Amino acid sequence: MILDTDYITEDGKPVIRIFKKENGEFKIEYDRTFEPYFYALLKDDSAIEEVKKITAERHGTVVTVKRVEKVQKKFLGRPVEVWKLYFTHPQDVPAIRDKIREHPAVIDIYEYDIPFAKRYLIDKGLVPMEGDEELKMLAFAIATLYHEGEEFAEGPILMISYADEEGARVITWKNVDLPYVDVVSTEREMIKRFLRVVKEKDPDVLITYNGDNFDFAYLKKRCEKLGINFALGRDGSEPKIQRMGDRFAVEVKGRIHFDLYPVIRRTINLPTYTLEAVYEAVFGQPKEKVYAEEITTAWETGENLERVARYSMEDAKVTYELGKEFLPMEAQLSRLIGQSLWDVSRSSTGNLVEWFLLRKAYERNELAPNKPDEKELARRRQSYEGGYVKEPERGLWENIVYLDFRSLYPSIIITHNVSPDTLNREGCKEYDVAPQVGHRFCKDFPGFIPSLLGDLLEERQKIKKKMKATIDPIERKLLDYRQRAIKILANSYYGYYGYARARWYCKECAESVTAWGREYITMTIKEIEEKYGFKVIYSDTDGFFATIPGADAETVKKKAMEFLKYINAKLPGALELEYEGFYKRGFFVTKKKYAVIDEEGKITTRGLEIVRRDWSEIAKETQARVLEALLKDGDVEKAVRIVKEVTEKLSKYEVPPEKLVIHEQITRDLKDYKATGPHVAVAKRLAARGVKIRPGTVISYIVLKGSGRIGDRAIPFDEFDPTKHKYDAEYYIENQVLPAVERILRAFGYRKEDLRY
DNA sequence: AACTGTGGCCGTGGTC
DNA sequence: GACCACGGCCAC
Ligand SMILES: Nc1ncnc2c1c(C#CCNC(=O)COCCO)cn2[C@H]1C[C@H](O)[C@@H](COP(=O)(O)OP(=O)(O)OP(=O)(O)O)O1
Ligand SMILES: [Mg+2]
Ligand SMILES: [Mg+2]
Ligand SMILES: [Mn+2]
Repeated sequence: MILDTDYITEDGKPVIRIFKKENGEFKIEYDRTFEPYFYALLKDDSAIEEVKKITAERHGTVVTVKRVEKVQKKFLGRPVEVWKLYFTHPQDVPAIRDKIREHPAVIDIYEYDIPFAKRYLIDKGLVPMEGDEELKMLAFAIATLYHEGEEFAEGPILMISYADEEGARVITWKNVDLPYVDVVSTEREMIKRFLRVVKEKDPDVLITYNGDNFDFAYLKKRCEKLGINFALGRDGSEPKIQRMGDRFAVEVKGRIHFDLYPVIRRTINLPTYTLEAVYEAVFGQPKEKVYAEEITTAWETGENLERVARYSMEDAKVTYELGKEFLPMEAQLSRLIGQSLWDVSRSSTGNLVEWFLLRKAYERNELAPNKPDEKELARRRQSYEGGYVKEPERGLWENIVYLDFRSLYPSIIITHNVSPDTLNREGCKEYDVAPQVGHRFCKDFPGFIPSLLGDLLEERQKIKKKMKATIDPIERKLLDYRQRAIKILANSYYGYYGYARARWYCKECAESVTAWGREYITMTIKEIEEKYGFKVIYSDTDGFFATIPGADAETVKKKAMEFLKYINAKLPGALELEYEGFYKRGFFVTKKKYAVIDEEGKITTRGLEIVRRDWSEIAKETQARVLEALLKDGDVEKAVRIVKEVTEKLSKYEVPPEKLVIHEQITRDLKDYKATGPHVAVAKRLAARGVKIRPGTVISYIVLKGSGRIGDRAIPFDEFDPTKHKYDAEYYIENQVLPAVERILRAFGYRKEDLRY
C-alpha cells in the first residue's frame, strides 16, 4: 500500500516520492515525469500561440509555459474545451497564473492552487492505505524535568518510553531498578538510544498523544542543545515540523506520524482529554496520573523514581493500545477521501470534503470551480433559515417512542437532486421544486454531489447494522465512532453548500435542503397526530418524541411500527423515518434540553447542565442525582433532600473547592472582546502578568465571596488557597446549583425557597 | 480546533 | 425592575 507522497526538487525539476510498503518491504518509488498544470478557457483556439508566449519571473528564474494540450471538460455539467497549461515546476504556477488570467484572450483559469503531491494521487488514480498490508507500529512518550517560569524545553528529557506488540520499555539516564528500564549514561545517549530503537524496529507508524505540539518540539530543542542528528525519517531526515492553523504538525518521512490527539478530540466527547481520561473512556480501565511536580521532585531527590518510570511506561503502553484501535478507523476515512492518513487525521472537515470532491470531479471530467476572492467572500455572508424546533410539552412523560429520519439532509439532496449543476437548469423534462423558497432542481440526470452521497450513506448503514449486533462493548464503541464520522461527513456536504469558501458554493441549494427538511418533519408530525392518535411531545429538525396518552408501552410500540410502515410508503426516494428507541419516562425542560430513561434504566441527557463543560461539577453532580431520583426512583422527596443537603453543605464550606471550578474557553485575542465576562476578566489579569493567552486557552476559575460583578471576584483555581480564600457559597447556590435543579423541580411544585439553607 | 451549516438556552454585565 | 447583546457550548 501507499503510505504517503511528497515531492523534492532536483536540478530545478520536481520528483514525486511515493512511500510504499509491499510484501513486507518498504520502498520509495520516484516519478520524474509528472508535470504541474492548470486550465485556461480561451476566447479562441488561435490565441493559444500568444498564451504559450507569456512569461513570468520568480527569483531570477524566467518562468515559461512548457507545453499545452486541448481537452474536453465539463463545468457544472456543461461541456467546454479548455487548454491544459503544463509547467516544469509547481512554483511556476503561483508565479505566472495571474499574468495568464490577465491576458485579454483568456476568459478564466481553473485548478491553479492544487498541492502538487495531492494532484499526483488524484490524477494517477492512487489511494493511500489500500491493500492487505500489515503495518508495524510503535508508540512512544517522554518524561521531562519541569520548573515553573522556565522557557520551553529548558530542562532535560528524563525518560523516553516506547511500546509495541512485544512490550513496553523505558530509557533513562538515572539508575531505576525495574526490568523494563534501560539505563544509559546521559540524556544525549538516551535520545541516541531511542533513535537506534526506531531504526532497528523500522516502524511504519509512530504513534504519539499530542506529539504534534509537545514531544517532537521538545526533542528538537534538546537535540539542538546536544548536537544530535535526530534522523527518525526513513530517508535519514529529521522530523519536519510545520505550522498548521493555530498549531503545529510533525511529519516523519517514510513513516506515518499518527498523533492520536486530533483524532480522539474530534471523535469522542469528553470533559477533558488527558491520556488517562481517554484510556478509561475507551477501555473501561483506570490509569493513574503522575504530575510534573512529582516527576521533578523524584528526579532531584532520587526517591520514588520507579513510580515515574511506571507512569512513563504506561503512557507508551496505552498510547499503543489506543493507536491499534483508532488507526484502522482513520485508514478507512483516508481511503474514502483519497488522501494520506497524515493529512486526513489532521484536516478540517471542509478540506476533507473538498479533497474528496476534487478527486471525484477529476474522475468525471468535471472542472473544479475556483475558490472565491475577497470580494466574492463578502458577497457570500448572508445566512438562511434552518431546521424546525418545536416548543416542547414541558414535564414528565411516560411510554415515549423516538422516531427520526435516516440521514435527512443528505437524503433530501439525493432524492430531490439538489445541486448547483441542476439548479434552475432549463429544458429538462422533470423538476422538483423546493417548498417555501421555490428553487427548481432538474431530475433528468444525477447532480454531481447527489450522485456521490449514496455510497457514503450505504456504507454508514452497513456499519450501523454491524454495530448493533456487536457483543464486544469496546468494538461496539469503535463502530459507533466510525458510523458517526460518516454521518457528520455526509452532513458536511450539505453545509459545504452554505460555506463561504466552498468551490461548489450554492446558497440556493442549502436553503432548499433545510426548507424540504422543515416540510417533511411538520408533515410527519401532522400525520402521526391526526391519523394515529399520537401526541408529539418534542421535535427537533427531523425526529420527535411521542406517545399515545393513556396507552401502555406495548400499544405505543405497536402503533408506532404501524405508523412507520404507513409513512415510509408515502415518502419518496431515500427518505425514511426510523425507530430510534422507546423510553419508559422522560422529562422535557426546554428546546434542546431534556432527559429520558430506557427500560433497562439507562438515562440519556441532552443539553442540560450535566453535559456542559462550563457549569460547575457541584451543579452537574446535583442535577444528575436529582434526575436519577426522579426518572429511576420516582422519588420526588428524595430529589428535594439531595438539593437541601447540597445547599447546606455549600453554606457551611463543606463542599470540596475542586467541585466549584468553572471552565470557559478563550476564543479570540483579548483586544477583540466586546463584552468582558468572568473568564475574560481573569484572562486579562493573567495576560498582564506575562501569561500567553491565545485562542483555545481554557480559563479555570473559582468565585470568591463578594457582592459586585462576578468577574471582579473570580480568581484562577491555580491561585486558590483554602487558608486565605472563602469561595462564594451564595454564588454556587443561587447561580449554579439552584438554577440547574429548579427548572426541573418546578414541575412538582417547588420554589427555590423550598430548596435553600 | 475548526472556517461544513443554523437554532437555542442561559449567565453576565451592560442599557434604560 | 425590564430588557438586550454578547459569548460559550450544545442539539440538530
Ligand atoms: N454536524 C452537522 N453538520 C451539519 N448538519 C448537521 C450536523 C448534525 C449533527 C451531528 C452529530 N451528532 C450526533 O450524531 C448525535 O449527537 C447528539 C448529542 O447531543 C445534524 N445536522 C443536520 C443534518 C441532519 O440530517 C439533520 C438531522 O440531524 P440528525 O438526525 O442527528 O442526523 P441525520 O438525520 O443526518 O442522521 P441519523 O438520524 O443518525 O441517521 O440535522
Ligand atoms: Mg435527529
Ligand atoms: Mg449565537
Ligand atoms: Mn436523523
